[PDB]
Amino acid sequence: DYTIRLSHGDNESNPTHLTAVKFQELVKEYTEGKAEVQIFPSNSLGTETEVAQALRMGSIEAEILYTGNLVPLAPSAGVLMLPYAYTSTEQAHKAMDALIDPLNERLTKEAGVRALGLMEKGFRVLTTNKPVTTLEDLKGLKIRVSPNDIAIKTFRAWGIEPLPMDWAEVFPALQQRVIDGQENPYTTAISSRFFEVQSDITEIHYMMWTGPLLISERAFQKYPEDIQQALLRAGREAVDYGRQVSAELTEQSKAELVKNDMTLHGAPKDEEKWEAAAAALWPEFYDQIGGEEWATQAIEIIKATE
Repeated sequence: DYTIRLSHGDNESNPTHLTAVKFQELVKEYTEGKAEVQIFPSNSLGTETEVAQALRMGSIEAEILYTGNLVPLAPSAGVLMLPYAYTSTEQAHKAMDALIDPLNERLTKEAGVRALGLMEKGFRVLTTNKPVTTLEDLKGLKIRVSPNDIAIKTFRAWGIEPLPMDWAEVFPALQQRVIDGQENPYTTAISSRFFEVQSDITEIHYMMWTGPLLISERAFQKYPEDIQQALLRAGREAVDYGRQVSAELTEQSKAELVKNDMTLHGAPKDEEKWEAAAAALWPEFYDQIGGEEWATQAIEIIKATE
């Protein structure tokens, strides 16, 4: 009856894909069979941003993508990236799910997309070749960030100029000992084998990997309310499920990094200092994330849930 092409940029063992499959099987269920989802993983249909454009005009019906690749089309989505907005996944879940509706009011006007669910795949934790348990421990460290304003300004707010570098340079830079550490999820430190070149991990909470499960707003509207309400449900559940898949993969990654001789210090002893420094930056991001009216509303909602 109806066919949903769903794009994403990861391989099939990723919680992203697993999330996709759940959405697939769940869609088949609530529409009895009137709707089928086909998954196109691993960037088969293009880049995450290109594909986002495909959704605008209806070419491709769905995708899971990193919030950062959506922002260029839909700035309002950038409120999902405010530094230190959440300190835990559970808290984050609650705050985002409160954002979805009003956020969707802006996603549709800006990019002809609607979020069926907001995914997250863990915090960008700090790795180092020495323990960092307080702000002062950051001093003198060369930490690479990806070339974005939020990462760059946050680390600066914390007393060090981070090194904006390309992903591909990060490992070699570590191995050659020409930088001191970096920040990514626990999963990356495993996949990238960062334990061969790093000794410590501190669980800062300035950033998570977030990404909407988007439906095209055209494809969505074309559908009979029977189809719509089913996709709305399958999506929230596929994400709740994927969120849980990620958590598990994270506990597993952790237990393994430790088996590979890394020390996991949990949060910073003086975390409220990191949070404070990061949170004061917020008004400096309003313009790149949809404007002060939306940013502040977004902030109002997030904090209320907290």
